[PDB]
Amino acid sequence: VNSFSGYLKLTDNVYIKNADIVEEAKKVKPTVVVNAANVYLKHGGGVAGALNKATNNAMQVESDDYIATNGPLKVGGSCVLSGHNLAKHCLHVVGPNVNKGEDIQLLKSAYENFNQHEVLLAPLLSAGIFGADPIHSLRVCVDTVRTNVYLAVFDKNLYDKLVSSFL
Ligand SMILES: O[C@@]1(CNc2ncnc3[nH]ccc23)CCCSC1
Ligand SMILES: [Cl-]
Repeated sequence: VNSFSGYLKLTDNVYIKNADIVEEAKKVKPTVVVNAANVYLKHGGGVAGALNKATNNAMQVESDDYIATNGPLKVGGSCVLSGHNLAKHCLHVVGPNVNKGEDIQLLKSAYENFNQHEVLLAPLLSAGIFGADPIHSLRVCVDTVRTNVYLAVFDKNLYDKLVSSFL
């Protein structure tokens, strides 16, 4: 039993809710919140921009030190950093950005990072400003993640379509 509330159950381990991931994380304080990161951990917009703003830019400061030490992530890769005031940990995961021409096949590799964590609060990878089809992202999530994932979908209209079209 966990403290996630109000989700629809899609499978044994995948759940979904119309919610602002920032407001969700502040309420639940999950062990792991997933950020929709880029390889430079530059959290300018989208989910990343919103999560960073909620940390008062502390996420960005920590991320800049991480990059200065380690260099960029790989597309499909991840790193674990602090969750600041939102969660214990933030798993920064880089899905392919279609608007940069990145290979959508890497979306499965991106979701594989979730399997290293027993429970996660997460957005749909490569959705929104990363330009992939969110129905596809949900399919890849369900077919790749085996740990317990609670998906927050900000847009109510998109949330309704994801449920009604789910196979
Ligand atoms: O959910 C999205 C990604 N974007 C966000 N998700 C959750 N919380 C958020 N807060 C700010 C942005 C944001 C992908 C599925 C279709 S709708 C957009
Ligand atoms: Cl977005």
